[PDB]
Amino acid sequence: IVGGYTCGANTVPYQVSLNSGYHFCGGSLINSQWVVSAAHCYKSGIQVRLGEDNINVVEGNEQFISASKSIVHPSYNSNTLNNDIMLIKLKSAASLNSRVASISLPTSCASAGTQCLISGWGNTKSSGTSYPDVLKCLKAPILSDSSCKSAYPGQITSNMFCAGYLEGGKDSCQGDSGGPVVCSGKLQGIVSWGSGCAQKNKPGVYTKVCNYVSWIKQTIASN
Ligand SMILES: NC(=[NH2+])c1ccc2nc(C(=O)c3nc4ccc(C(N)=[NH2+])cc4[nH]3)[nH]c2c1
Ligand SMILES: [Ca+2]
Ligand SMILES: [Mg+2]
Ligand SMILES: [Zn+2]
Repeated sequence: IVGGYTCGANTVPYQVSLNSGYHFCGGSLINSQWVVSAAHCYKSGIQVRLGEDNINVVEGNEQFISASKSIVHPSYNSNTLNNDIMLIKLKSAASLNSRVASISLPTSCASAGTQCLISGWGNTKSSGTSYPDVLKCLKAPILSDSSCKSAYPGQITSNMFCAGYLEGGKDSCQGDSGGPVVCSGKLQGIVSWGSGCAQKNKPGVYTKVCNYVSWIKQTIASN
């Protein structure tokens, strides 16, 4: 997250860190047994870490649970990143408490202008590399699809939306991938891609979760 602030320990209780010997992507807990992340974060051998703040220090509120199954969207296209979403089932249900909680799926899509909260442990430098150990947060609004499409001609589909600032300075980045974009208490996006991080007229692009609620519900109830 570039140009953001330290969230505060466990102030984003649905944020998950996906680990394969190191943190490589974020995710969101949707219920005690399931996590939604991005399909471009797919890997075999994932351990989900809940209740994290510093990912290098066991501070006492963590739960490390291995994934039993991953399901990448049936129509995910790794070249265009269209339908960039994946579900991960936990081997054991997590214990929900103040520090570990799930986030609600949306009942409708959000409007351009809505302010959201994006979080993660990804890179914090636009022109450089600095990976933080504690969770960073960023408040950013959903942008109009026209400013999104003018920034990425022929690359945006109906399953994507842009959020951020066109002036640059604030954006999600590598390492934030798969993490949450929450607006009005609902998970509306998943960190997916962008051009570099925090560059002018290159906002971040997010998977439009309101388009996959039926697929999510149907898939977790049958697995
Ligand atoms: N398993 C891997 N090797 C891997 C995993 C995630 C990656 N992600 C990128 C990436 O290139 C990438 N992930 C991004 C997320 C947000 C933004 C943004 N500017 N908002 C830009 C991003 N670029 N390469 C990746 C490689
Ligand atoms: Ca920790
Ligand atoms: Mg994240
Ligand atoms: Zn990524």
